[PDB]
Amino acid sequence: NGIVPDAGHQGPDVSAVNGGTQVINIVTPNNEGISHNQYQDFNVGKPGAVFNNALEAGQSQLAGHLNANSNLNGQAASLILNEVVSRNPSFLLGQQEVFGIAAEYVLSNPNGITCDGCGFINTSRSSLVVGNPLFENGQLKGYSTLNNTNLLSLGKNGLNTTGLLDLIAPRIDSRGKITAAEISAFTGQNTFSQHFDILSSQKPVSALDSYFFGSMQSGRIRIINTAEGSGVKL
Amino acid sequence: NGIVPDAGHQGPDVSAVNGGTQVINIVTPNNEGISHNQYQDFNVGKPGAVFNNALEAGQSQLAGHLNANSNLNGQAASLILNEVVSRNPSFLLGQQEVFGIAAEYVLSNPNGITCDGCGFINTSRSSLVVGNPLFENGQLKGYSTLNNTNLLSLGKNGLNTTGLLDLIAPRIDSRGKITAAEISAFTGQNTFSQHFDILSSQKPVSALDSYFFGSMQSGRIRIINTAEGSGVKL
Repeated sequence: NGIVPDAGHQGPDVSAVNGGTQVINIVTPNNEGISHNQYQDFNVGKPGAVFNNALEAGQSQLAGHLNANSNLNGQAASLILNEVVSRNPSFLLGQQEVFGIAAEYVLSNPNGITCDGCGFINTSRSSLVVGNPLFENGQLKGYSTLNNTNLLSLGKNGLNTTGLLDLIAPRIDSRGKITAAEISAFTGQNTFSQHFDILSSQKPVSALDSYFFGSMQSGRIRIINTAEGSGVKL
Repeated sequence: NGIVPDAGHQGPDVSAVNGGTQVINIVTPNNEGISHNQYQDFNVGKPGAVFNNALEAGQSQLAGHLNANSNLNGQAASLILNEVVSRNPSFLLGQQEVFGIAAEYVLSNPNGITCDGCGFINTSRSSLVVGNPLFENGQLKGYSTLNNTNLLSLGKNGLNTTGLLDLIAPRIDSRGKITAAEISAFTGQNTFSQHFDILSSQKPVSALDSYFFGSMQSGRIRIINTAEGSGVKL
C-alpha cells in the first residue's frame, strides 16, 4: 500500500496483483489529454507500479495481463500527472510502467521525492517535481517550486529511463547513476510552464545548494540553477 | 616566453611589459573579422596575457597603457582565434584580457590544454578546444576533435569569466570551480560548426571518459557527450 489515492474525484483506482506490484487505473483524462491523479501517499517499492493507459487488453511488463482501463472512456492520457496532496514525501524504489499508450509522466510532491533504483518504462518523458502543479480555470498552467526548500534525492542505485528526464526541485542531491535519453535539471525557487520553461524565479531566504555525485549516462545534460549565489557541486 | 608565435604570416607580435605580462599584437583580421593567430607555444603564467584588439590607445587592466594595435588597420577582430600548430600542449595559469574592443576568444590546441586559475577578461565568449580549426577556401568552417584522445584539464584553482564559456575536447577532467555566465561542454570525437553546432561524431577506438569534480557556478550548464558508451562522472 505505498500508493494511496485521494478519496475524491481525482483519486484513481489502485490495487495490487500477486507479488505486490501496484496497478493504478488512472482517472479519466480531461480534453487536453491530462489524467490528473491525486494521492494521499505515493511510493513505489521493488515490485514496481503499472499505470493502466490502455484502450485494449494486453500484456504489461510488470503486472501480467490487464484489461483496458474503463476510466479512459476510449481516449488515452497524453500526460499522467500524479500529485501528492498531503504532507507525505515520496520514495521510489522500483520501476514505473505505463501500460498501453506511451505517455508523459509527472510526479509532483512538494514534500520531497527520493529515487533509489527507480525507473520508467514506456514514458516519452518523465518528470519529478518537488513542487506543486498550477491550475487556472481547470487547465494545467505549469508548476511551482516557490517558497519550497525540500529535496529531490537520488540514491546510490540511481534512476533509469529510455525516455527524456526532468528533475525539478529547490535542490537536488544525487549519489548514483542517472541514465536517460536527455537529462534536464532545474533548481531553485521558480515557476514553470507546462513544458518546464522557467517563467519566474525568486532568491531563497537562505542557500539552496545542489550536489551531483555519481554519474550521468546521457547524451544531453542541462542544469539550470536560478538561486543566485547557490552552487552546483560535482 | 610562454607564448611563441609562428614565424609565418599568421604569427602575431608578442612581447612583454615589466613584470612579465605578455602582450600579443594580434594579426590583421580577415573580412569576416577573424584574427587567426598561429603559435609554436601558447602558455599563460600568473602575470597573465593581453591581446591588443584596440583601435585607440588606452588603459589595459593587466599591462598598463597601450597604443592601438597597428596590425588592425582600423578594424577590430570579432573573433581572436589562437591556434597551436606544434605538438606542444598549453598551460593557462593566469588571466587573459582582450584590450580594446570586446571579442570572442578561441584557443585551439590538439595536444591538450590545462587550465589552473585561468580566466578571461573582456571576452563575450571564450572557447577552449582540444582539437583543430577547419578552414576551407580561406574561411573558418568550424572545429574538429576527430581522432584525438587528448585531455582538457581544469585544475583545483578553476577557471573564471563573466562571459560565455565553451569546453570542447575528446575528454575533460575538471577538479576546481568553473565560473561563467553559461558553461557548454562538448565531449567526444566530433566535428563542429564555427558556432559549435555538432555536425558529425565518431565512436572512439576506446573509451573517452570525462570527469567533473569541484563545482560549477553558472546559471546554465550543458554537457553533450557523443562517445556512445563513455560516461560523464560527477
